[PDB]
Amino acid sequence: IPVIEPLFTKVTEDIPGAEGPVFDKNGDFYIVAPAVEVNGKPAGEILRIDLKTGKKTVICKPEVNGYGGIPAGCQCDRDANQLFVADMRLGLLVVQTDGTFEEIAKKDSEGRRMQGCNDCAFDYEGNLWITAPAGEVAPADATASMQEKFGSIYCFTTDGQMIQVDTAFQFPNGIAVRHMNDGRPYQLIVAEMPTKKLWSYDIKGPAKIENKKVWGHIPGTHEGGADGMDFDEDNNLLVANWGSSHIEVFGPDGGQPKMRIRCPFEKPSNLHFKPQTKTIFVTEHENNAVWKFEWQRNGKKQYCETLKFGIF
Ligand SMILES: [Ca+2]
Ligand SMILES: [Ca+2]
Repeated sequence: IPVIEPLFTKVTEDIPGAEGPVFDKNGDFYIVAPAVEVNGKPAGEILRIDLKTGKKTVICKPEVNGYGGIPAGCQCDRDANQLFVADMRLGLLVVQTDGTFEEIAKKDSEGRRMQGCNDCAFDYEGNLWITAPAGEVAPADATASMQEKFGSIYCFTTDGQMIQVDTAFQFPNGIAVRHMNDGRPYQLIVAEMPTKKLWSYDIKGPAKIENKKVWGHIPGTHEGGADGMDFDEDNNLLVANWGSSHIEVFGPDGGQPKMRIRCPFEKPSNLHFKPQTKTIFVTEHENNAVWKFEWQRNGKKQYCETLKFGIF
């Protein structure tokens, strides 16, 4: 399998569990620090990063009724200046870039308590697909599906429905949506980390997925596996393979990686393209820092880069 070794540039450091890299509508860059603890208790942070100097600014340190959050994944909203954040202890949060947040739901559409979330991906219709590898959200005792298969997948619809679309995953982590050129979402890809598998489903509509199947194989027997993911403009899927020192590159048909990107670190956790560029920012857990490198092409547009009214 061909391997490329692009030059990586250090962006910022000292971000415990560095994750959820994202750009908002204004081009500001943010990352989350899920591993931050205070007195041994969860105290995760959402940070804004100065791309020029690496300066970090805490925009939110979410906590609900005495329980600190573990923000782990992010998605930019197209119609407002807010971030949708997958939180391992609090579930799904909507964070205002100015310093406030709201808990989207304490229970799903079936009245069950929410499970802690890890990452999420907006499809072009505004629906949010979320991975939830953790057990019930706080105040329930923390637990993870690294061994047991109780991790779930949710879809928070544009009409406010928090639907659990599937479950029984062994630590679902990264997630992505493939779209047709007319903007129609038609495939959901879910990473099941420890099993070294990428799963796919045909998307038939909001919160409607079918034809589940194993779509791709993540190289290695190391502890870890597929973490965060994103598509480039040619719909190649780039996947951080935590513990492998590489970011895997899958073609539109999945299977085995078509190429691998060697990283100057062993634990890439996530990645995100800078809008209108080939620059990819990567978060990693070896040094708890953020880096950047140049890919072969621009990234697939994120939901907040799309046209609300279409092409005039
Ligand atoms: Ca993740
Ligand atoms: Ca991303």
